[PDB]
Amino acid sequence: DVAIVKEGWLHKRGEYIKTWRPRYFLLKNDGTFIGYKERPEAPLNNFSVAQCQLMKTERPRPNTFIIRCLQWTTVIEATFHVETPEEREEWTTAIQTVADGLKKQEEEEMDFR
Repeated sequence: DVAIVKEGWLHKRGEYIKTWRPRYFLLKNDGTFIGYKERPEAPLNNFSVAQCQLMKTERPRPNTFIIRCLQWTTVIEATFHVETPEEREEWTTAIQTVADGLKKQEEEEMDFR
């Protein structure tokens, strides 16, 4: 029963270039977070938000949020900008709710085996 939770345009900072480009992202309730060059082609970005930490910053762009994940030895970061703080709150709340549901599932599978 995997379904889209939230979708929309985000300004994503490149991990390589560090410039900002618009990407159309869809978040699903299983943690899938997929980003396209055009509103729906293979996606340009594809990663799970399970076990992510969300951070907010105002520099260099206001209304920035960062999704940070620790996987083996690597830190994955994804940096996004939206035009208003309200939109940032909408995205970070949606991502956090999905991540929290996945964490509950993880606890039910891993605790007291």
